[PDB]
Amino acid sequence: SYDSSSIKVLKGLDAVRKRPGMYIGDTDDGTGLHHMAFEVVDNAIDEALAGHCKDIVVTIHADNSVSVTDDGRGIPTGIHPSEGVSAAEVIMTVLHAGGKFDDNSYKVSGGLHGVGVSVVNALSQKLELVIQRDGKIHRQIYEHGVPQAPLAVTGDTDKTGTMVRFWPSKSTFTNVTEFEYEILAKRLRELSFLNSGVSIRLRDKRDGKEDHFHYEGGIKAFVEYLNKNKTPIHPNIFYFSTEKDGIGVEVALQWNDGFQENIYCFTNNIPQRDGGTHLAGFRAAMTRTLNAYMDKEGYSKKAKVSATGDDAREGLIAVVSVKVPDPKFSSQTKDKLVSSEVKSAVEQQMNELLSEYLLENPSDAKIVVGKIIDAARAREAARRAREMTR
Amino acid sequence: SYDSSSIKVLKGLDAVRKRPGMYIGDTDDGTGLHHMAFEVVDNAIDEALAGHCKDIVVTIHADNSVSVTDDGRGIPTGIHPSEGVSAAEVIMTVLHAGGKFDDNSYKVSGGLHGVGVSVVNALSQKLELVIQRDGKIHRQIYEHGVPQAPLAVTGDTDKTGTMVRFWPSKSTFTNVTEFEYEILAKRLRELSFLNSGVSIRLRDKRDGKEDHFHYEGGIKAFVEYLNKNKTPIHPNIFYFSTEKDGIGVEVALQWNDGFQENIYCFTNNIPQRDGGTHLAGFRAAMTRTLNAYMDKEGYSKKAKVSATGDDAREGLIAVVSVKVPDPKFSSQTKDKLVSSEVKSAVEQQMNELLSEYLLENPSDAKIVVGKIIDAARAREAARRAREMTR
Ligand SMILES: Nc1ncnc2c1ncn2[C@@H]1O[C@H](COP(=O)(O)OP(=O)(O)OP(=O)(O)O)[C@@H](O)[C@H]1O
Ligand SMILES: Nc1ncnc2c1ncn2[C@@H]1O[C@H](COP(=O)(O)OP(=O)(O)OP(=O)(O)O)[C@@H](O)[C@H]1O
Ligand SMILES: [Cl-]
Ligand SMILES: [Cl-]
Repeated sequence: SYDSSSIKVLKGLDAVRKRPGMYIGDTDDGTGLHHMAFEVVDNAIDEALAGHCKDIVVTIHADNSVSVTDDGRGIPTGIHPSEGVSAAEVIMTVLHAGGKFDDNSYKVSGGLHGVGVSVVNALSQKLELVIQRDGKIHRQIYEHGVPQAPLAVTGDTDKTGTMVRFWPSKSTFTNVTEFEYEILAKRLRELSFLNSGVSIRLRDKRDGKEDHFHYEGGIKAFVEYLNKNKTPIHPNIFYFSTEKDGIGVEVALQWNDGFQENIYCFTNNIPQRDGGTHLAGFRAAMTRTLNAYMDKEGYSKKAKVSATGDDAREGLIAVVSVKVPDPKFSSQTKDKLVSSEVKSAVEQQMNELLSEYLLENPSDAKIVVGKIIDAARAREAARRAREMTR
Repeated sequence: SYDSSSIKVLKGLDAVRKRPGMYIGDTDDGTGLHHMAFEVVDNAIDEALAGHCKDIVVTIHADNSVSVTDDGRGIPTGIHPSEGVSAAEVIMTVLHAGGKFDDNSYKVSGGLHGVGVSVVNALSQKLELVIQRDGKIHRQIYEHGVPQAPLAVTGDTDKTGTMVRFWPSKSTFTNVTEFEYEILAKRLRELSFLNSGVSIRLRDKRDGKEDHFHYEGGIKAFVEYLNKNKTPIHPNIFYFSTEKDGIGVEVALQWNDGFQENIYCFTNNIPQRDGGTHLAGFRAAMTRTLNAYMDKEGYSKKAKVSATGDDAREGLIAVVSVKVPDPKFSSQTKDKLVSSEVKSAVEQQMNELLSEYLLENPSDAKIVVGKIIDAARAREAARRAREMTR
């Protein structure tokens, strides 16, 4: 019964169709379905990070396919010297294949696994690829990840870029099978905030809805946008952008009247829903700096006796965006940043620049200290009241 | 600059060494390092789920290597008809290779990707494999995932099983590089609770510390163990074990005096730290059943006016353990169960059996209702007290 013949080797993209949970995620609640679009978008954003793409158009078609057009360099079209087919076909049909295993093509990229669009292809009943590169238009069609013919020159062009349109496999995706405008818009808005000078257009051909994301203000405007329907309690958004020992750190924050903590973390524009070394550095610095400031200004009595890290973060909105040549995550999902050097990179910058901010904006600083004290008092009233019910 | 020659294909286990975050996880905080041991253990547990292994020995050696010995069937030793080397070498050296892509060798298995021990091998500067199978002892040594010679017969035996000892690569693992007794013990204890009749031994050859996990009581004893140092508020642990439409559902729960909710979810013995369809079914049923009971017993006035799902779960300890022929997760980490059929499987069983439990144990039922009401009152006192500080 259990012998050498029980041992099965999945080849090509078969492994992706066998276990889509491993590659695209939840194939049932819609998160995976939208992640098919995000893999293609993230590849275009990487062209932008590299300085080669200023213009991205995402289109929800009336047949529930999605296309992503960029004006970046184009997916390489040349025959791959080892694989014997176009570099484009290698990218589409081979796991762990791409230009983000070194710093030669992208200095900084959210991509690192070499599986993103090979996974989109595998789980798409159809993919259309159109490449503008080296004065030529290249076209290729895939069905369930199988190329219908070699990548072929169809025209001349003086432009560069990539168009991928994919029809998600109805065999793979279940329950939530239709693209939701607002799920795509949330991520493209945030990418606009993170990539000033990149025009991102979202077009819905089902109902003619259109958006053009080209936000003024970067992550400063991002924090203003996030605090819109909260009541910001101080007018000076804390902001900085630094680069040291090859690490980009960009931070913006502002407190509001509410009781939530919302710190949005990013590595090469990829969100970390479970934080990591950038959040850990941000937190250490915020605590050290606020505690140092409160001690120096004599306000420490409450902070010294009770006020803690948690109560600093009550009503906090912040964006922490880092640029890392070779990031490490805790998993394939890239939801937690592991790169240990990023923690001191964020921590030393925040320590210096948040200290300066509090000296340069004493009105803001007194309001934030007020906020910290009020959050401690509420926390202690609540603990006391739970005890009294017993 | 950016052309077909920029496109690199990682072959064999190179992809695992290039991006260990994708395969083993955090290579810096120790979680990944311990996960190397858990991949090998989980493979032995799968032999147990299949009915073929009653005995597992995990050993921390004084050189910081780890071995896992099972008395299961043995890794197949026969030449693989396609790959041309031993099935064992295929398992060790090929991603997406194994016997858990169908229900022929394991009816139910935590394994499903075919990468677990191929990843351990890749990130081990040395791995020793010893297989007892078909009356023969088979031995093979790997260095950095490269076999030093073909799997070779070295002896006769009337026994079956697998021994893997691995020396983690000092190039891959950083900061936390030493195995922690207690991290391994926590998981082997829980596996003992989940697998009655499987003897699990943990041996530390650094200090001679030994444990033998062969717990009496299954997940009932698991819940008793978890409530030890809390104050259980009712003596009748709710418990059931069912099998319907090919899904095993096993639940045990008991309330304590504390304010935490702790629901430990498992699929084929793999933990879901982020829950999924089993937790969602458990929650729906618990809410429907408690609400139905409170309404019928007339206690509903508080529950109807205020008491909510959250306050049911305050002071709750529970274990939800499901057995699923072909599970689907939201990611490679297997931390969230996606299989949608599991939600109604857990929900219908809990609805019926928790209803019966509350009718059959009216003293417990009145205490749990008391608990639910008290948690609402504390929640409302706390909200009120936060408002009054403003
Ligand atoms: N829009 C694009 N323009 C140019 N090159 C692209 C584009 N999309 C993909 N590529 C190339 O194809 C390669 C493979 O992309 P794929 O998404 O499969 O993996 P990756 O982006 O390298 O990593 P990840 O799996 O983390 O996304 C990229 O590394 C890049 O070299
Ligand atoms: N201790 C063992 N005894 C018997 N067969 C084993 C043992 N360990 C591994 N195998 C075999 O080797 C195969 C490959 O194991 P591996 O851990 O690489 O992947 P998997 O267990 O199939 O899935 P996953 O990647 O989710 O762990 C298993 O499917 C099984 O057939
Ligand atoms: Cl065999
Ligand atoms: Cl090229």
